[PDB]
Amino acid sequence: SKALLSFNIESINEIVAYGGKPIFIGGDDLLCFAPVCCNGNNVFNLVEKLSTCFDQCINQHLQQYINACSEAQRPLPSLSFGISITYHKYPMFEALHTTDYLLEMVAKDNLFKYTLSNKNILNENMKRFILKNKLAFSLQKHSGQIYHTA
RNA sequence: CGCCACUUCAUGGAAAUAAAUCACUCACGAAU
Ligand SMILES: [Mn+2]
Repeated sequence: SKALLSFNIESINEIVAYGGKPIFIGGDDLLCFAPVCCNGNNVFNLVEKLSTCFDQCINQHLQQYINACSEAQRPLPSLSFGISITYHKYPMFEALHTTDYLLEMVAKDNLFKYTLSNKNILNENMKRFILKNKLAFSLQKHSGQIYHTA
């Protein structure tokens, strides 16, 4: 709880420093509106800074857990990011749908899990192959050309 | 001293070799 609190506060600070407007930062969840570029920093610099804030807060508060568990064998807590860049004259609802798709289906690999679970194939060995710690990024121009990558 | 001519008329080697084989810019823009 302490680590997530510190991360939330520093995330609001860093987002407003970059030039972005926070919408909801609490618990383990984040949503923000940021420019493509602002004063020599691009959006991916902001994403990297938020990721580093997450690792820094996890280090500061969960030092016992990292020092005792993750070194033997355990994945550290992680943060997954979904970024969508669109024209200003674009439907907000569809932009948020795209961001949700990128975060859940792609960045969290919930497409794998959902296709497997809808048909009831989700064995434990197949659950071992679920992937996290991903950056899902998409850009829609004024035309319709999409640049997406993970 | 006099007298006097015939013969031979291109073979062998080298017959192309190397460097560059597309480069840069624009890869959609504006209105809707
Ligand atoms: Mn959550």
